[PDB]
Amino acid sequence: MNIFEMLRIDEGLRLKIYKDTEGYYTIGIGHLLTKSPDLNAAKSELDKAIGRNCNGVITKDEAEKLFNQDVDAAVRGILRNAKLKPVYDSLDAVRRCALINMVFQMGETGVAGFTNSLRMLQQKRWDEAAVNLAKSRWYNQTPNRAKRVITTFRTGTWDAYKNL
Repeated sequence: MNIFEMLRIDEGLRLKIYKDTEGYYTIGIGHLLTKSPDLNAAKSELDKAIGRNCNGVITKDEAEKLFNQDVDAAVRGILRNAKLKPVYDSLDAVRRCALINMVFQMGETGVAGFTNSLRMLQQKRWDEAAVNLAKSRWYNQTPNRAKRVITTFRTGTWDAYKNL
């Protein structure tokens, strides 16, 4: 298992514009298009992103391309972030994937907001951090996905995904 397969499980793949759990316009593998309510604003962002007139629909290849960009940008974002970088550097390979997953879902800023949890992960206090991460809107809104990520931080294995 790797970051790509993990995220593909959590986000799914959709070739037509859709609304995410929060009601936002998304496409492909969790690629947010706009927080704007206008389907038209979404279609425009889409065309801008792909470089063609898509009319709200993309191919598998296009979805995967966006996905590669998004994962890359998530990693680079962590590395450039003063709060995130040190945590990432301290983690083992599997746990690093769990942090990337959070950043992909909620943006750098949002994850950087989890001050206490980040501190616990850095200290390698697995059980304590899992308990603290669960006390969040994130967990209450998307509990199955959050649990999977949390188990990953807790155990340092891919068990939560070997099911799926």
